[PDB]
Amino acid sequence: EDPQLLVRVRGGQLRGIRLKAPGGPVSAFLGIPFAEPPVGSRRFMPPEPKRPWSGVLDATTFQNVCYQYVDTLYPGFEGTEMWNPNRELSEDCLYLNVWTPYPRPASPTPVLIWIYGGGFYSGAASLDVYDGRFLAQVEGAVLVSMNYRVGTFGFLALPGSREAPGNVGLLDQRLALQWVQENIAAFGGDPMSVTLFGESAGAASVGMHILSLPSRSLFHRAVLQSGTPNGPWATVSAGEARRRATLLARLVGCNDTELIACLRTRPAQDLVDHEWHVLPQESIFRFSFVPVVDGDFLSDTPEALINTGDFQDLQVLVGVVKDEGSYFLVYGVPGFSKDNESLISRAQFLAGVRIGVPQASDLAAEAVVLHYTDWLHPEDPTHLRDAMSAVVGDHNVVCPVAQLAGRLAAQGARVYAYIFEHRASTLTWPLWMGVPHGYEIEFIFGLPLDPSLNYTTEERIFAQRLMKYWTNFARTGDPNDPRDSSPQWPPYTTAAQQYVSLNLKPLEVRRGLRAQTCAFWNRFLPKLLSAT
Amino acid sequence: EGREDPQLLVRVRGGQLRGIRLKAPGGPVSAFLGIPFAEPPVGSRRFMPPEPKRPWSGVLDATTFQNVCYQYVDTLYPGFEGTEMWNPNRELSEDCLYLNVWTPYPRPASPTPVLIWIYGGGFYSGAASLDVYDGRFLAQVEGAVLVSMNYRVGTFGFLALPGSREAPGNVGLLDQRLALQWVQENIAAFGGDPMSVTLFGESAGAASVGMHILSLPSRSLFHRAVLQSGTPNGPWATVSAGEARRRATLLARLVGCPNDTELIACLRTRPAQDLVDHEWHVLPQESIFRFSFVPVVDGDFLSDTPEALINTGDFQDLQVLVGVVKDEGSYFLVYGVPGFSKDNESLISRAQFLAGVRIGVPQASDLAAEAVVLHYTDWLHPEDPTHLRDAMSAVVGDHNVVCPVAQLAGRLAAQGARVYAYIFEHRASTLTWPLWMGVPHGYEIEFIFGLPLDPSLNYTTEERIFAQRLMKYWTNFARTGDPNDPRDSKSPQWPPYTTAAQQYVSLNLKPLEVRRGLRAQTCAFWNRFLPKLLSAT
Ligand SMILES: *[C@@H]1O[C@H](CO)[C@@H](O)[C@H](O)[C@H]1NC(C)=O
Ligand SMILES: [Cl-]
Repeated sequence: EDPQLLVRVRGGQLRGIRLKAPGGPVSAFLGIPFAEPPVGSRRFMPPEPKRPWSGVLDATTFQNVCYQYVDTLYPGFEGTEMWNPNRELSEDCLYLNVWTPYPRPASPTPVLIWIYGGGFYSGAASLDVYDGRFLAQVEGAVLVSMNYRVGTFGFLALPGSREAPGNVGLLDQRLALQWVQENIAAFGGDPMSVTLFGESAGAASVGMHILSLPSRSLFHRAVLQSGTPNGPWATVSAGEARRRATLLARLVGCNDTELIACLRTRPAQDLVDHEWHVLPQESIFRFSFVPVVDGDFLSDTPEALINTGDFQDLQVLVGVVKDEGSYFLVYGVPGFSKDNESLISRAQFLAGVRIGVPQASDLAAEAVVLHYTDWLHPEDPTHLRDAMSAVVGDHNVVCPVAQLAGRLAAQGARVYAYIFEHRASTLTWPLWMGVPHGYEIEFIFGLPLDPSLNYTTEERIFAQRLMKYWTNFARTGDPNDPRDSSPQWPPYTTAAQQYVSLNLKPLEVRRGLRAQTCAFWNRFLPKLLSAT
Repeated sequence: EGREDPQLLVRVRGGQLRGIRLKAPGGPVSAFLGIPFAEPPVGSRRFMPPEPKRPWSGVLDATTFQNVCYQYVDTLYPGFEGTEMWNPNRELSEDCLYLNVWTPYPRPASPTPVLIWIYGGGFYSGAASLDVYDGRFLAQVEGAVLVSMNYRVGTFGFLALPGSREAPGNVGLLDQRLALQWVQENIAAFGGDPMSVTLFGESAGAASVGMHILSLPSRSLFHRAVLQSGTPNGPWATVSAGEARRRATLLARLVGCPNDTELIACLRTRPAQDLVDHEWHVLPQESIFRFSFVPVVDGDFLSDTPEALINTGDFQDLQVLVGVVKDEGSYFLVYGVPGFSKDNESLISRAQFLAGVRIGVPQASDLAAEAVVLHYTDWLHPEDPTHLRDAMSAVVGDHNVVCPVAQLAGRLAAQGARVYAYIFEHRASTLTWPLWMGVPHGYEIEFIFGLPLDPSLNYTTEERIFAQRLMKYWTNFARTGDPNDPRDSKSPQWPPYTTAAQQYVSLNLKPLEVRRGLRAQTCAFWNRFLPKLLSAT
C-alpha cells in the first residue's frame, strides 16, 4: 500500500495506480466519480454531486465511456479507431481522471483540465491521445480530465421544462470543475491556478465556460484548440432544440413532462439510432444535440455574449490546424474518399458547398463558390478539392476563431493565437488531407515522448516544445519560455493580428489569420443571408 | 497648280486637295488636314445622322486642322498641362465633321496598311487635332497611313429620343462610320490599302472601336481593332433607350423645351452653349466615370446590349489588341471624390473611402457597395490612408476599365478571336500629375504615337526607344494581326490571350514580360458576382 497512491478526497478515500512515463513514475487516479450516475429518472437532468463512499475506492482504471454513437464508416482503420470508445459504453459515465507527478508535488501545482471533443455527440477522457502521464511527468503538471454526457443524453433539451433543460453535458463539465476546486489540493494541485484546455467541441465548451458566469469562478485561463462557442455548429436556439427533441421523440414512439418521461423509458441505443435523423438538411460539420441558447447557462447567443462581454482579467490561447476541413469531406461529400485522392470537378464543388454551408441560400452559396474558385485555374481538380476543404475549415473553425480572438482582444483579454502545421509522420489519413482536425492533440499531450510509438526524433523535440508552451501558458498566462530568449510569441491584438506557426521550424510570427477570407465569412456573408 | 509641290495635290471623291509637307524627326511627311467628310451637321441637321459631304469645286486647302466639335471645356486647373493637353486646340463649332490623313513622303508606291484613330473623351469631348494624336511619327517612321476624324460628342453626338426620326441616337458613332466609309472609298488615293484598315482608339474611342466590331454595317469597313482602356461593354459606355429618353427630356426641360418632333425642334433652336451648360445636370446620381450622353442601345446601330452581343457573337475573323494602363482610376478621383487632390498625397479616411465607393459605383445598392468595400479593404490595415487611397483608385479603374476589358478579352477569345492583351505600366518622365496617380488613363497614348521621338519634347532616351518598340507592336499588329516581329526572336514573344491561359504582357522600359490572369480574382467579383447582387437587390 503505497501512501503516494492513497488520497482522501471530500467524499472518501481513493487509491490510484503508479504508472510508467518514459522518464519516471506518475501517480494516476482514474475513474473518480464526481456525480451520481445520471441514469433512469436522472436522464436529461442536471448532474447531482456524488454521495460519500465507505472504505477505499479503487481508482486505478478508466471508467465507462458516456453513451454515444460509434463510428463504423472505416472499420479496422487507425485514423478512426483512435477516436472510438476504448471502454464500455454506459449512461453511468460521470467520472474524472487525475494524473500528478510522483511523488505528489511539494507545493501547489498549476492544474490543466482537459475537455475532449467529438462534436458533442462522442468522445471520452480515456482515449490514449488524452493520456496525461507525459505532461504530469515532464512538466510536473497536475492534469485532470472528465467524462461528460454527449448526444441526446447530454444535450437533448425541451427548453423551459424542468426535466430536460438542455446543456446538462456542460453542467457535467462544470461539476467536474467544481470538484477540482474542492478536491485538487489533496493531489498537490493549485485550485487557484486552473487552466482549461479543449479541442473542437471541447474548445467550444471551454468557450462556453468563458461565457457563463457560474463557471468563471472555477478556472483562470483557457485554451481553445480548433473550436469556439461562436460559429455555425456550437449552439442552437431554444426553438430549434425543442424541434429536434420533439422530432426524435416522434421517431421513437413518443406536454413536455409526458414526452420526457416516455424518452426516459427507452434503451440508450434507441436514442442513438435516430440521433442523426433530426438535422434540418443534408450537411457536414453539423450536429443534432449541442448546447442550447437557453437564457440560463448561455444568457444570450455566443455572438451576443462575446461582443458585449468584459474579458479584462482573462488569458486565452486559441488556434487551428492547417487543414481544419479535410477530415469531414469523406463523411458525406460526393467525390471524396480517403482511399484515392479525391480530385473533384466543378459541379461536385458547387454541390459540396451546399452541403458544407447548409444554411446558405443560392446567392450565398454562389458568393462562396466565387470567392474560393481560383480564377486562373477554374477547373483544376486539385484546387477545387483543396478549396472545398478550406470552405469547410474556414466557415466552421478558422473564421469563428479569428472572430473570437478579435473580440476577446478588443474587450480586454490577453490572447495568443497559433496555426498548427506539422502533419504527424504516423498519420494514416491520405496526404491530401494535410494536417486534419485533431492531429495536434497527440503532440500537446506529449505522445512522441514514448519511444514505442515510432514518432521521429524531430517530432519528439516538437512535442517537448508544445508541452512547454501549453504548461507555460497554464503557469503564467503566457506561453513564452521565461527564460530562455526562439523568437517571442507575441499576443494577438486587433491592430497587429499576430499569430505563430507551430511546426518543426522555430516560431515564425505571421499577421492576419485568413484576414481577407474571414472578412468574407464574418462580415459579408451574414448580410447576404439576412436578405432571406 | 503650277508652282506647288507635286506630292501634295490629291483627288478624292468630293474633289481636289492640297496638303502640307511636315517635318518629322526622321524626315518629311505628307499631311491632309481638315478634309470634310459630311455636310456640316448644323441648323436642322443637329441630332441627325450625318450625310456625305457634297462635292466641292477647286482645290480644297487641307493644310490646317479644322474646328473641334462643340464641347465642354475643362477649366478646373488653369495653366496645368495635365488638363490642357486634352483641351480643344481649335475653334469650337457644330461644323466639325472633318478628318485628317498622314502618309509617308513621298507617298507610298504600293498599298500601305491604314491605321484609323478614334479619340476618347468620354463621348463629351475630344478632338483629332490634339498634339498627342499627331500621326506624323507613325507615318514617317513606320510608313503608316494614319487617319483620324472628328465625331460629334455630348448632346450633339448622342442625345437621343429613341424611336424618333429627328434624334435617333448614336449619331457620333455614325459620324465615325461615315469616315470609315470615306477611307474605303478614298484612301487608295493616298497610297493606303482599303483592304487593310485597323481601328485604334482609347477610352471612349476604344468603346467606339468596340461598337464598330459589334455593329454589322461597320464590319465591312475595317479588318482589325485595337481597344486601349475601354470596352463597349461595362457600366458607362452605353445607356438603355429608356434612360436616354429620360436624360434627353430632362435636358430639354432644363433649357425650356417643354411628342418628340416638337421637343427636338425646340432643342434645335437652342444655342450650342446652352446645351453644353446643362449637359452635366442630367445624371441620375452623383458619380464619376459616367457621362450624360453616350451610345444608346437603340436596337439599330446596337441591336442589343454590348454584353448580349459579345456573349453570343461569332468573332471568327477578328484580330484584336486590348489593354489597360496601370492606374485607370486615379485621374477621376480628383474630379468628384472628396478627399482627393492633384496638389497633395490624397491620403483619405475610411469614411471618405465608403463615400468614394458610393460615387464611383453609383448604381450600387447598399449591399453591393458593402461588397466592394469588403473586397477592397485590406483587413490587416483597414484604416491605412495610403491603402484606402489606392483601393479607391482600384475600385474605379477595375469597375470601369480593367474588368470590362477582361470580360471583353475572355468573351472574344472564347469565340474565335485572336486577342492580344497588355497592361501598360510606364509613367512618362514628363507627367505633371502627382506620383500617387501612378500611370493614369490616357498616358500611354503619347508613346504609341511616338511623341518621344521628337527631341524637343524632353523625353528620356529609354522613352524614345520604348516608343519605337510600341509603334512597332501597333503597326506590326496593323500589318499582320500579330504584334510580334516575324524576323526576330532575340526579343521575348507576345502570346495571344486565351481563356485557358489568360496571358498578357507588361509594356514598360524592360523587355516584354508575360503574366497570367488579368486581375482574375477581383474581376470575378465585378463580372460574375456583382451582377447577381444587383438581380436579387
Ligand atoms: C524642356 O527642356 C527645355 C531645355 O532644357 C526647356 O527650356 C523647355 O521649356 C522644356 N520643354 C518642354 C516641351 O517640356
Ligand atoms: Cl497590375
